[PDB]
Amino acid sequence: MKRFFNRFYLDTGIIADPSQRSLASRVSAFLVQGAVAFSLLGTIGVDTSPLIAAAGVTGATIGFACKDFGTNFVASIVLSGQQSIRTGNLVCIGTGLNVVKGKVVDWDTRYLYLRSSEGHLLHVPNNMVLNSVVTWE
Amino acid sequence: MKRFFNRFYLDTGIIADPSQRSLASRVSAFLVQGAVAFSLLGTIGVDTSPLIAAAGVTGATIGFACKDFGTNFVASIVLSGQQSIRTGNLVCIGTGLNVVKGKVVDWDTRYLYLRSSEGHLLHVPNNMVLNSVVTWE
Amino acid sequence: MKRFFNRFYLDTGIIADPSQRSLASRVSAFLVQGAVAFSLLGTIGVDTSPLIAAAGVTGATIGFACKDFGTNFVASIVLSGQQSIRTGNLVCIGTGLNVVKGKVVDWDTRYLYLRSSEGHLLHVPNNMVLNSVVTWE
Amino acid sequence: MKRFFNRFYLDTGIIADPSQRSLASRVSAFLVQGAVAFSLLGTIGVDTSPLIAAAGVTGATIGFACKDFGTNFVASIVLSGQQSIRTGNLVCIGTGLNVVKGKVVDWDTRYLYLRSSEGHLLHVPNNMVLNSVVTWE
Amino acid sequence: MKRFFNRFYLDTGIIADPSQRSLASRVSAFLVQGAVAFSLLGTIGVDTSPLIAAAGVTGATIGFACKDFGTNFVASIVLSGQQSIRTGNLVCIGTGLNVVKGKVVDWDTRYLYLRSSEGHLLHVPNNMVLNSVVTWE
Amino acid sequence: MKRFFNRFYLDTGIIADPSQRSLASRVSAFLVQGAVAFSLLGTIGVDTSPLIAAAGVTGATIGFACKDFGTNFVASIVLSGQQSIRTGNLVCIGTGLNVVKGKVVDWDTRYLYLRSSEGHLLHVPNNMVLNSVVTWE
Amino acid sequence: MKRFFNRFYLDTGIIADPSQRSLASRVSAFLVQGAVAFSLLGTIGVDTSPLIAAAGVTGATIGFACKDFGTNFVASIVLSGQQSIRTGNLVCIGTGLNVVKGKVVDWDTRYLYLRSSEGHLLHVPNNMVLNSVVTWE
Repeated sequence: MKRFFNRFYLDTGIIADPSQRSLASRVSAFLVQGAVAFSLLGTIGVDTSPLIAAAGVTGATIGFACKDFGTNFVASIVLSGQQSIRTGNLVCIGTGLNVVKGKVVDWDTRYLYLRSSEGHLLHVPNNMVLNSVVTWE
Repeated sequence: MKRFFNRFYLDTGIIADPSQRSLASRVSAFLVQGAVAFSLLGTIGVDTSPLIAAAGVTGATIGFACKDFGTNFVASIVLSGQQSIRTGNLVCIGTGLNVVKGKVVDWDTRYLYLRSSEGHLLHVPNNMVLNSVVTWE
Repeated sequence: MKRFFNRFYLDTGIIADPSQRSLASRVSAFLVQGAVAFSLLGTIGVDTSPLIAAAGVTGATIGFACKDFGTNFVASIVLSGQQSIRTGNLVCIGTGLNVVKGKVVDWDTRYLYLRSSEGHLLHVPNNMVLNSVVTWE
Repeated sequence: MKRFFNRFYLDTGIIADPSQRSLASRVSAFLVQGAVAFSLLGTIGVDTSPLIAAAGVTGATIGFACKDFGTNFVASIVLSGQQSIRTGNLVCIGTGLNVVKGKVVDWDTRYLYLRSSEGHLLHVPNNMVLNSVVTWE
Repeated sequence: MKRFFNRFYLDTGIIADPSQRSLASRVSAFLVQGAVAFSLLGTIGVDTSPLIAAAGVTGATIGFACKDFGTNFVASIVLSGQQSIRTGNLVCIGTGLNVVKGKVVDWDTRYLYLRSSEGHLLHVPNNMVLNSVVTWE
Repeated sequence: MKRFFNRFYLDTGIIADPSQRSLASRVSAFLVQGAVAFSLLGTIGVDTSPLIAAAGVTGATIGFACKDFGTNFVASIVLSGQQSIRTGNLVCIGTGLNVVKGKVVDWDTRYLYLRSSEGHLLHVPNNMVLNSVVTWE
Repeated sequence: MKRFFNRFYLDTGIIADPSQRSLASRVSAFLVQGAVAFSLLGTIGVDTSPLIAAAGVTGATIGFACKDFGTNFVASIVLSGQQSIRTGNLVCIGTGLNVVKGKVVDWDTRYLYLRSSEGHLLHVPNNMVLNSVVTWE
């Protein structure tokens, strides 16, 4: 199932990094196999309610802890092909005092990289770029 | 079921982009078929509680990760036909220091495009336009 | 059931726009019929748990995506007959830097329209009007 | 049951407006009768799970949409008999730039009315009055 | 059970006002009796699922509406015996522009009362006092 | 079970105050005994669903009301042994206008005590210290 | 199971501190053993619903109390190998008035340590570093 999940992720373009793709495929295959095993165990008579409750609590806690990571990942997925965030573009994110200006040099799954006028590297989170006023110059 | 969902989305006007319409139709058809298959499996005696719990946890996590995307999409759906956000209109979004001014050039499902006095392109999120004071001039 | 829901909405005054009333009546009739059909299917032995879980997840996601729309609609419903927001009244919403001033020209289910001293049209969301200090002059 | 709910609301002082009291009594009687009918239907064998799920989803959505209305109503209920918010009192709500000053002229279930030095009428929400620094002069 | 709940509340010091103690005892006794009655009804065969769902929805809505009241009550309970908030003490709550200064004159279950240099009475919510920088002078 | 819970809390270092330790041990023993009694009652045939629903609603409301207290307690637990917050250290919490400066004199489970240059005592909540920029001098 | 969990945590790199690794292994082994014991008890006929409800409520309350700790831990896990946060690097976190500048001296699982121009030690939370504009110089 790992190969199937890797193929699905590669085809859909959700995940592009090979290491991240392998990790996600392993995790998804393990989760699906565990769910199938729990269903099979519950079919024959074993009470799966405590196991389901514990697994659900652990999964909810883990997903709530990784909220920012997930949000940044989704923002990076959505913003792809924006036609305004490209290499060499002079973009400006923010309005008012909280303003960020620079030239796009690289894009990541967690940060958007800009080069300032003084040569500094600016790490703008993708979630910040999503919920802000991007100014293309 | 893909054709039925595509027809429903096209008729209701919820989704207009053909690629987005096809993707949404495929996803909805797959989800409905999976729910029907799970119900059929649970009818004959298979314990579907672990599968339901896992699918619900995954769906909740995915929907919570795409919160901003969904909010922007809904805002773009609602704001359609505003009679104030039209091509060539001089609108101004915001009050105080966080102010954005320009002329509407194009509308998207994720951003509202304005042209500044200096010629810059402003990408205002639809969610920002919804919960703000739009000033038509 | 569509006619019954339309009559109920018209009598209670919750919805006034005929197009919105027809859409809401259709949606409510479809939802009630679907719930009745699911109950009937579950009576005869079909396991309705996966269908209920899927429908609940979809409904929760849709309702959470339309949070701002629902809030604005409820605010417009509540603020009706305020005796202070009337045509020709000089109202002022907000305190401090985030201040909005104008004369009320029209009311909508999504925006409150004011005319500035310079002639601009101000679109103040109803949710903003609810949770703010309205200053009648 | 409408008369019983009206008597309970009048005696407890939760609701004072006769129209609001009648509406709340009707709604509560209808809800209790519906719950009793659903329990009776489920006793004889009818699967009430889809109906319960649909009713719960609708009630949760409605209650979440009316969050601000409910909060203001509860604040108005709690603040009653404050001994500081009385007719003719010179109160001041807020600290810093977001300050509101005036003389109390009337109290409502949604707004607190103050008269400014220039004669303007200030509509301060009860929720704002609850979570703020009231300054009695 | 009303007397038992009154004794428990008085001994634990959670509630000190006799009227509030009587109201809380009545409410708790009614709730416990209702839960016992529902359990007894469900034992003999009556389907209690709709009643439980309705009661839970109503209780959740009521508890969410009284969020600020509950938070202030808990803050007043916790802050008791602070050794810094005493009669005649010159305390200062807040940092920056949102600053409040005065001498403590009285304590309530909803507000903390201070006397300003000009003689004004300041009503500082207990929740504000909890999540702020108290400056004892 | 009270002695067992007291020993566990003392060994793990979660709770250090003897009065708080005794109260927590009593509460935990009562809760565990109640859960065991409810399970035993449900084994013999008594429908425990209404009792479970009522207890869960009450516990959720209580835990949500004590959110700030719990957060401060957890922050005090985590920050222990920081090697930067010690007696006599000149620390500075905050950035910008909301800045607090002083010398650490004492630590509590609810506040962090600092002595200002003018001799005032500053009560900084532990939750504030956790989510802020501490500046050791 | 403690050794298995320790090996898993060490191999995945989620936890690096040996004391934290041992504590997490003990906690995970205890939780899994408890879930298995509850499932076994529920298989033979014992009603595990009250125990599951109590354990779930306690776990939810504990996880919600440790929200900031979990968020900081996840941020520290994610930010590892940033290639911009290294020893001796001159980084600047924040935009506007809330700005922090210094040279990285050490990294922790709860704070990021910077040395100011005046020699002060700055404790920047990892969650703050995640959701901010890092400026590498």
